[PDB]
Amino acid sequence: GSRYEDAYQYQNIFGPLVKLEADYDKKLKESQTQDNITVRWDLGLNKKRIAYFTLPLMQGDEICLRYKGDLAPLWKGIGHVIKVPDNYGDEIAIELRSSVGAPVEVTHNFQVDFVWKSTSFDRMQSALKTFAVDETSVSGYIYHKLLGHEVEDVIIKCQLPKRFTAQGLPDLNHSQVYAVKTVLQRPLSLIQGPPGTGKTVTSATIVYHLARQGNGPVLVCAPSNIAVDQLTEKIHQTGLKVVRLCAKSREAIDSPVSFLALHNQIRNMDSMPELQKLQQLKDLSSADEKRYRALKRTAERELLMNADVICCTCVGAGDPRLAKMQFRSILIDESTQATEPECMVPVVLGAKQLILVGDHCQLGPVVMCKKAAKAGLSQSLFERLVVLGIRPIRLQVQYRMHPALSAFPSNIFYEGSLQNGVTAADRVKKGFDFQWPQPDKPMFFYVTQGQEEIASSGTSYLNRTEAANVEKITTKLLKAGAKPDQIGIITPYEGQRSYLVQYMQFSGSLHTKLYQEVEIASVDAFQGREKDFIILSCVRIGFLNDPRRLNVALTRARYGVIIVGNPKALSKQPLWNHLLNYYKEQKVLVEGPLNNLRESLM
Ligand SMILES: Nc1ncnc2c1ncn2[C@@H]1O[C@H](COP(=O)(O)OP(=O)(O)O)[C@@H](O)[C@H]1O
Ligand SMILES: [Mg+2]
Repeated sequence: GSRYEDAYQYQNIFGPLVKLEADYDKKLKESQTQDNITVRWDLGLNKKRIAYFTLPLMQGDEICLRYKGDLAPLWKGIGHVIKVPDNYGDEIAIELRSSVGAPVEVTHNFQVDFVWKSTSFDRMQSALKTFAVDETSVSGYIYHKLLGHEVEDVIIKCQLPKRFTAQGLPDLNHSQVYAVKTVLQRPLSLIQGPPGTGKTVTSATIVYHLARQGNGPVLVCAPSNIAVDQLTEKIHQTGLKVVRLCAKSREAIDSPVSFLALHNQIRNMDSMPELQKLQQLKDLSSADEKRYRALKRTAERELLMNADVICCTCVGAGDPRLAKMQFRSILIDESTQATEPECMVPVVLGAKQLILVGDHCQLGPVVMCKKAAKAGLSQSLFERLVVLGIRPIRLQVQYRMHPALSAFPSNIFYEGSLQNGVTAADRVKKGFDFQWPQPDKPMFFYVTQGQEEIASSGTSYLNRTEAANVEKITTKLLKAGAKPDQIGIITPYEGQRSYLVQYMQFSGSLHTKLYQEVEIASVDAFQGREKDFIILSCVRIGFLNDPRRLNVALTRARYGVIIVGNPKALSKQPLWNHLLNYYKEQKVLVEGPLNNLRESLM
């Protein structure tokens, strides 16, 4: 199978895969350069200059603004993004690191360059090298297991808790008790967590018990900053001392766990007086600067080494500030959303016990370079271990959706093993006068008989008439009660996206402020997320090709899903024909005007 004979071969194969995607990312980013750009200058209340502009991306990313004009400036300046193009406008916004000599005077002939950073790629490469050359990087049993070698099982002989539920978190259910129990006694384990089944509550519980033992700080990571914040919050609810490690650039940002950030916890220490004043002084002196970094370093080191838990994105585990720290226990949440070299960044920090939590029946790792993806980069560590025979313990109680919405996804994607920790009356809105075709089934496939073109732009599709019908659905949910920001429109094409945002503006029944808050995106953007109501626009790639994309799209909703597509055309994909026939049995493949809904017979 996907079995390696040693770590040198393992590096020999994954290392090149990382190089492929690192340069692909580089070239791509360099090709995003645009010229003849109009700017709009401003001044934030911090005195840091902000610059606005539109282009023919993610918060924190660095852009490089160059003025190339006839006048006597000719200036370069780097800043970081603070607003990306969304429902408000196609505009972008950056804040300059040093606004001393910014040409606020001019505003016409600028060039924008997206600054490529090697950091993540360098750390993945370095991680692989460590896995080959440093034998202290993983226990040996872990080494044999990751390489697909057949070694006898091992049981960790820890002190088991009498009660598995942790202080401050919800009461564990049977599948979760089984998972936390089993996992504390195994040097390596996978937990599969279907939508809403308590991946993060469970993870948080496991770290509680691993931190309640006589060993060092638990390392806890995840691929996205969002995923790490959510786990950081839950760990904090259990009374443990947690430290959130932020990337230097992202340090400037406000989350629900901003007080937990290391750089903030340092800006508040009674034990370090001389440090406080120096930070309260650059509001810089050469001799004061050497004392400031020596102290900041001393402080980081204390908070880090005496924390019960260090929370970190996978790539962020390579942080220098975590220099020469080993971590006995490591847990990676949302792990099936990382590439294997990404996960190995934390793993090689001395792992004796590893727990991967994720779901290989939902979306996999994002991989730009197609050639690297097909060669193996798109398979997560979690998935490869499953292929090698490591069976995941499954969390089978879902606390997200109306039992009706869970039926189809559970049956086709989860061997019908799921159970509902919420009932129908737990997920029915109050005073909500939006009448469904079938009262106790908050769902229906609206039969839209609409045409699809290829809007003059490039290679992207859009269903013009389907977009109109989705607007009507959205208008009905809003004037029936539902808040705008609890309505998600999911579609597989960027053409439908752009056409939808602009169609709910040029000619919508209500003002563009209600629709501005309605989030429109592909399934990719919606992973690990939920809304009360989900409208699906299948304009005829995306959630109609990959079985896993359909699973994710059908499990975002809490209170109701409404699919809008052409039944005749979608029947071509096998998965959709089954979906359509099932909606028909439950009597929710409806047709006609929204206000007098009936029942199709196609
Ligand atoms: N065993 C539990 N008892 C009560 N509620 C639970 C339990 N497990 C999960 N939940 C509920 O589900 C939510 C958390 O799910 P979460 O773990 O964040 O989702 P995911 O598995 O996708 O990470 C909470 O809001 C919580 O109320
Ligand atoms: Mg989660």
